[PDB]
Amino acid sequence: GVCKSYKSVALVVGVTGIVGSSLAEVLKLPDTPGGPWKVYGVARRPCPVWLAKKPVEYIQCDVSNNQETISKLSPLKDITHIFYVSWIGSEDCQTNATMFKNILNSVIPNASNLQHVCLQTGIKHYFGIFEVPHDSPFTEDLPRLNVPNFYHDLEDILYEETGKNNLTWSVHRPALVFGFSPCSMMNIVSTLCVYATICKHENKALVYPGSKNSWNCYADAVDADLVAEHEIWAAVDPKAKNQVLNCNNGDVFKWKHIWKKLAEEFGIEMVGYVEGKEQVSLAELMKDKDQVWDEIVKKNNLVPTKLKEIAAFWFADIAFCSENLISSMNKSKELGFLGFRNSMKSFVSCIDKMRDYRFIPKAF
Amino acid sequence: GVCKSYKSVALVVGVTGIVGSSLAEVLKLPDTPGGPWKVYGVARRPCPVWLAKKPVEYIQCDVSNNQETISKLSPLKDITHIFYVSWIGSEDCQTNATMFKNILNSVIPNASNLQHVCLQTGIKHYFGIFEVPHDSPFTEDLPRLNVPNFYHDLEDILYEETGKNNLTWSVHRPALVFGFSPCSMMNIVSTLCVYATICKHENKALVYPGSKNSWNCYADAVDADLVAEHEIWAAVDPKAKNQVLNCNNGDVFKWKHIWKKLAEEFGIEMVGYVEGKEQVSLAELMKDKDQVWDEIVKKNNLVPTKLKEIAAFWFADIAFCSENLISSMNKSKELGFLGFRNSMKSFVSCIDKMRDYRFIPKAF
Ligand SMILES: NC(=O)c1ccc[n+]([C@@H]2O[C@H](COP(=O)([O-])OP(=O)(O)OC[C@H]3O[C@@H](n4cnc5c(N)ncnc54)[C@H](OP(=O)(O)O)[C@@H]3O)[C@@H](O)[C@H]2O)c1
Ligand SMILES: NC(=O)c1ccc[n+]([C@@H]2O[C@H](COP(=O)([O-])OP(=O)(O)OC[C@H]3O[C@@H](n4cnc5c(N)ncnc54)[C@H](OP(=O)(O)O)[C@@H]3O)[C@@H](O)[C@H]2O)c1
Ligand SMILES: O=C(O)COCCOCCO
Ligand SMILES: O=C(O)COCCOCCO
Repeated sequence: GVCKSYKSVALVVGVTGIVGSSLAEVLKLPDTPGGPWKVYGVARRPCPVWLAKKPVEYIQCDVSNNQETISKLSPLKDITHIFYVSWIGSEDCQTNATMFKNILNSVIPNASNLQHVCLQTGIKHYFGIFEVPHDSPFTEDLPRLNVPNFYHDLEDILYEETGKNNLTWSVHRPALVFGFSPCSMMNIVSTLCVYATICKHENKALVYPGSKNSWNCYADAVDADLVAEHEIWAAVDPKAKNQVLNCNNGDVFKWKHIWKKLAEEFGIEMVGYVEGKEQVSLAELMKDKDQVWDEIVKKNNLVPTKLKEIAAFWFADIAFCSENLISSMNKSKELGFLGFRNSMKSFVSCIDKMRDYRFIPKAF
Repeated sequence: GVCKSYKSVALVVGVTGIVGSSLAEVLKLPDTPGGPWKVYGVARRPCPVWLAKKPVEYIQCDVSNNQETISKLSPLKDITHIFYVSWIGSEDCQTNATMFKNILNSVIPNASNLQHVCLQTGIKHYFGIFEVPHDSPFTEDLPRLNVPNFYHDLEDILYEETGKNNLTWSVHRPALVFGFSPCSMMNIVSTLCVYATICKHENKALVYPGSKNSWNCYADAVDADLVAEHEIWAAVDPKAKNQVLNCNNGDVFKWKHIWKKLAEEFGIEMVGYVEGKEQVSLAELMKDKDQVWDEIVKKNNLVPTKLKEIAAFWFADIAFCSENLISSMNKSKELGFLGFRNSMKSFVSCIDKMRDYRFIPKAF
């Protein structure tokens, strides 16, 4: 029969990532703006089984290799929108820049109907890198800090390449992401579910390892599905074009309240913040747990994951010494994007979803 | 000619108040839900000139007097919606309760097409009175505190009288209100504009008198027009009926940032929070300034106001020792109300509006 017709064709670079995996779902929903969408999903690893059960055309490609990327993406003549939702896993400015340049150099000369490039960075734009920050609430008019942030390099490539080629652009700066991918290098919900699961397995309480300040302060986050919706909005709506845009759930929460919910969701005792205690390292608490995780996977018949891949304990340790990082959604709301989530409900939805996918044990 | 036709008829109780004055405007806009609206506006004082220039039918009535209230409101047979946006100016539970009972007892037996009662209370529901608070973000499922809050008494009357008479109800709990009325007993924007104006008049800097914590913490507020919109939404939309609902602008701000903007708006030097200083009383700083204000009114040809009526320095002193009071808008958003304001823009809009109305001097 005949070749299928699509209104829009997405290239999702980082399709196994915390946002890319949500784009793989949201782009294929019937009422999604710009649909019907065809989705090409790029990542470096072989396609996981969980993603092979989705109507996404997977392209295995190391996007840090220019020749390989040209070979794999230059045939894709029908792309209309690029969603760059990847990073190399370190803060190296040049390796990250190379990945994004390779996508653009392979696609721009070959996709005659290309319209738009979405670049995903983050709120680290406002306060620095992990290796003086702005005061908050963070707004998109704040200037770059004088530090070597790879986000700066990615933006500079975006502006140059889109300007030369009459393409529109958007920069998306999500808050901390609440999502479900077990292949992410920075997935807080999965990290905390894994910790809770190990505590439950060992008959131990859910002990909060963080700082006092992070227990009590206001924090914010963004559901991965909302980031997907926001990127799609900017890809399709002329009002959003050529803009830098924050993305968060629209509300605030406290880790104190999340912690209680996490313990309830796993049916275990909570030990909250104890007055006078200093933060301890969750990465250190978990450093010898690789074989315990392997045993838990086997006992619960989970999708097989390596502990350091499903969990990022180092990233929880950063979250638990952070404060004063709230970002503003006013610019997006003023431009007409009114999407939101209840963050407490979002956190629980992500636990539910990871259980459905068999990444984390069911409640017992 | 013929009697005019209206779709809805509002009784705004407290029409000179910080929210009632905004209802007097929003209800008469062409695209307001439930329109066209007829507006009866009730307050105790003689109608101010500023309000007489609006298409509102003013009813001067002391609503604490039952016989008087019956006499003045029982003839109003066409009322469809009540907006109770008043309080007596003290925390006395019985005088406040009497005012609201008198409205209901005068209207319910006489307005055959009455549909709905909107009751405005506030976030003090969650943390106590001015004479242990809940942790935040505050949500509408939080139980009453064991304290004598007149809000409890008002709610109890609302539920009883609406239930007996097959009426719908809503309870609105606004955050700190950003508005323009110079007749309010609690108008923070006007209070701070008056302080700034006195500082400017005396060739003094805009000295922040508050606490460290209130300078740096996250705070929230609500534009009076947004409270009006929210009350009207609940009055007209079946989804919102019989609900307790918070109302805020949807974002957060810091007083540190507001203070800089206030100084810029008045063209004067800012002295922000100074490390190590304790809060001082703005009420004490201003206690002898009544005649200075009279002179400023005369010199700038302002609408004549008494200092203690246009400004509430005591209320600024409470704002400047408050922290941890953020409220959630998730319930309203989940029920479909997506109204919002940028709080920094709202604050400036209120300064602009008070200058337009000649309550506060123009920029010079
Ligand atoms: N996660 C958060 O909470 C968060 C919050 C705010 C902002 N951000 C920012 O969002 C951006 C994207 O990160 P993310 O967290 O969404 O990523 P992520 O969940 O860690 O996913 C990374 C994705 O990039 C792919 N990738 C990495 N190296 C690749 C290569 N050489 N070739 C092809 N694919 C490659 C990965 O696939 P493979 O594993 O196969 O390589 C995976 O699909 C970053 O700038 C990050 O700082 C993240
Ligand atoms: N202002 C805020 O920032 C704020 C924030 C959150 C919640 N709230 C709550 O909102 C509710 C309403 O207060 P508000 O601040 O909107 O009020 P407001 O600005 O102080 O206005 C009070 C109104 O009530 C009228 N009033 C008072 N006593 C009256 C009487 N005996 N007879 C007739 N009218 C009378 C006043 O008219 P006259 O002067 O003529 O008497 C005025 O119109 C209160 O429960 C308050 O705590 C206020
Ligand atoms: O937003 C980004 O640029 C990366 O995520 C930062 C998370 O914020 C620190 C606490 O985890
Ligand atoms: O919300 C209410 O019930 C009354 O206003 C409270 C203002 O909050 C304290 C700091 O000003």
